[PDB]
Amino acid sequence: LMKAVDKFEYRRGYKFSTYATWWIRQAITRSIADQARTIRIPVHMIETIN
DNA sequence: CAGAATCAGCCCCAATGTGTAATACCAGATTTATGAGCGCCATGACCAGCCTCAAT
Repeated sequence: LMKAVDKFEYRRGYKFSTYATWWIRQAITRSIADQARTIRIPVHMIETIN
């Protein structure tokens, strides 16, 4: 959310929630793919497994 | 003389401690595997006498 706030633009006329949701979900998924296993697995291989 | 205050004595409530036998894509950077190559310790082939025997 802080990262999304750092790059939000209000001139487009869209609400902040639509822009912030993408960043929040991307950060959450990246964290899950990074630090949720005892043995680290790369993001591309995690995506292939999914 | 009765009053209630601030201290020990007493009591109710909480707490811990015990309990046995064999998503998606995008771009930029990195690395392991096959490319050959220099270079060599050690395989197989000689090759000179000092070391080890014989007859007179």
